[PDB]
Amino acid sequence: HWGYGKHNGPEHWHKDFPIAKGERQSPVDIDTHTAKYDPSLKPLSVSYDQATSLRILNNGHAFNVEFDDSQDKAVLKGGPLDGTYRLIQFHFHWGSLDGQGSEHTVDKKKYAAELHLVHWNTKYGDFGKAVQQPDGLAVLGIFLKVGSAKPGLQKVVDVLDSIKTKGKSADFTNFDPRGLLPESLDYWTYPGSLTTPPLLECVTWIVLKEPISVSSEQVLKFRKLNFNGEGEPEELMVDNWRPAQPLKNRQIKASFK
Ligand SMILES: CCN[C@H]1CN(CCCOC)S(=O)(=O)c2sc(S(N)(=O)=O)cc21
Ligand SMILES: [Zn+2]
Repeated sequence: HWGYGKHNGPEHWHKDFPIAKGERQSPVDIDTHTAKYDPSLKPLSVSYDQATSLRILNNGHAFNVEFDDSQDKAVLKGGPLDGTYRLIQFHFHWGSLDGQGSEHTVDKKKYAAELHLVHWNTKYGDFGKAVQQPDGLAVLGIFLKVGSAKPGLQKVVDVLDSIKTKGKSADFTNFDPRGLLPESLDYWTYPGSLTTPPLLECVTWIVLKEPISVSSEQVLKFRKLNFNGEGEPEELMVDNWRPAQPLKNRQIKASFK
């Protein structure tokens, strides 16, 4: 089974999933000097005032927080999109030192971690049907750096010792995602895919320019988790990111001058 080690990491994935060498793969490096400003784009519209969270889980690859998507309650629209996209889950990727951790890079620079918020297009009915189409998903990414603490992240870090190993879950209600966003909403955008297998080419990426700050005691807690199951040898959950792939066919656009 796939993973991030010496014998089953990124350089091996193509043997079971051939699309790994396709024409619109992610992540990539963003060169700020080549990107072109586009004056016809529209501002982003984020409406999370009615969100209902349910549970938190460790899946062997990272940890995820889930929401109830049976009605329009937390949605994303505008920007380069046409239509309405509904929120289903969020997760993170990080490193073993403060100098590495993120998947996307800026003029060759790497940050300590990267946060991903996932949404699907309502015209298709539900989630499973949407991942099989070219314009099915929309993912919003935000960078993390080490400095002062972020108040709204604390409730997540205090529950981690109850889901240490693979297969564990716990109740997690009334959490508000508006507390993890920066001041400004200016961005970059291009067409791509998922960053872990099955690697399907169904995503419209939207990456924010301004990062958020967290303390060293907070990211320390992330590194104490495990990749293995209860009653098995200990392997620490660190360095779970895929590196930069070829641009080829595409061009990147910016909403700011
Ligand atoms: C471990 C498998 N992770 C996949 C599969 N997915 C199904 C998980 C059930 O949750 C609904 S997913 O479509 O949600 C999604 S989004 C991304 S990313 N890193 O944002 O590009 C990876 C994935
Ligand atoms: Zn991700």
